[PDB]
Formats: sequence, C-alpha cells, structure tokens
Amino acid sequence: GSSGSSGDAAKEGWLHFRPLVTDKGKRVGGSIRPWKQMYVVLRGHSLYLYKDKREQTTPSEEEQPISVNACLIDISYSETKRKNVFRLTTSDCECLFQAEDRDDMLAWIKTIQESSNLNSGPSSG
Repeated sequence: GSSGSSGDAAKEGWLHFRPLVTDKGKRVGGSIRPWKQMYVVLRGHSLYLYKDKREQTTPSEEEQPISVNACLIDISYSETKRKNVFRLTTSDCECLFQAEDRDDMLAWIKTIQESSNLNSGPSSG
C-alpha cells in the first residue's frame, strides 16, 4: 500500500498517551502525569504526538518521538475504567493508548503491530 494513500503516516488520530516512565536514574513516588490527550500520529516506525492538530508536517513540540520498530502491544488490563485501551511498550519507554470505538482501537493495534513486526512482506513481482 504505497504511492497512493495521501499523507506520510500509516495511521493518525486523537488518543490518550499515558507514559509509564521516562527516567531510570530517578526515584519518583508515583506517575509524573495522568492520561494525556494529544494527537498521536504513526509515521513509519516512529510515533509523533501533538497537543493540537494545527500542523503535522512538523515534528513534536515538547514530547519526543518514540520508536515502535520493536515495541510490544497488548490490550491493556480490563480494570481501568477506560475501555478499548491498548498497552504499548517500546524498547525505549512504555506508555498506553485509549480509543473511542472498539473497531477504531483494533485498527491502531494492527497498524502499529504491523510496523514493528518484521516487514518481510511479499515485495516481489
């Protein structure tokens, strides 16, 4: 699916990004911030978040990009009042992602899981 779908991002849409931790050499007592709502865009193998949908062409503003090339998605536990939420863990850091409609959620999980996974698809012919 190349040279067709407009844009340069596999998928895009508003989602709640809740990181588990960013630092390692720091002893903190509790998460730094709760569920954050920022436009999340998937371009290639990196996740570019945005506090607003004013402009995508440009990179993030304050939140650094996260690599998903080797991440691990898993339907977040079914305990959080938040429904249709998938948990993603990148070799660099870990975070969460919520959705609106189940159908929509599944879409993301797939799209991403497809990017991270080996791109050894049939590119012959």
